[PDB]
Amino acid sequence: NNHQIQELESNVDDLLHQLQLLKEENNRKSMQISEMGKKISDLEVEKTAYRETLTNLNQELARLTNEEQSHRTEIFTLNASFKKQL
Amino acid sequence: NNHQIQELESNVDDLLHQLQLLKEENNRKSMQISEMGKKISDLEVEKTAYRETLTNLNQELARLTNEEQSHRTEIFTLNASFKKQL
Repeated sequence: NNHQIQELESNVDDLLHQLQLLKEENNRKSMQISEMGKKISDLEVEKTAYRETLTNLNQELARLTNEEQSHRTEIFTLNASFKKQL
Repeated sequence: NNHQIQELESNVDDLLHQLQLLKEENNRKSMQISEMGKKISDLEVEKTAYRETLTNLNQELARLTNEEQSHRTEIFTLNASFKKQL
């Protein structure tokens, strides 16, 4: 008819626009995925740094409190053993 | 010519295939972005949990070591002050 060519013109125009917009999206998404991949690696090693220091300091803390305790006990035993002789 | 219609047939076929493959990519990427967004939030709060415990235990550790030190000093001062009278 008198419309049959103008039909494809507009259609082709659309496909080629959409495929512009989508190649654009795919690009913005590839970039965001790169940046998020890096953020994940960074957070993972920062989490590991805090965890490993936490567990190391927990061990020292256990060690000290166990000492402060055995020392606190021994000084109470001697101080009662003092007044029982005196 | 005798080629001019078969030309668009194959072309249109391509655009419509590519736009299939790209709508597919955009979908796989939207999903991966969702999962990475969540992983980032999870790692951020796990990092915070380790950091806040680390800083709390560091304070207790400082407190103990300062005590164990003032106690260790005082018991050396008294023990030298002992043998100087005796």
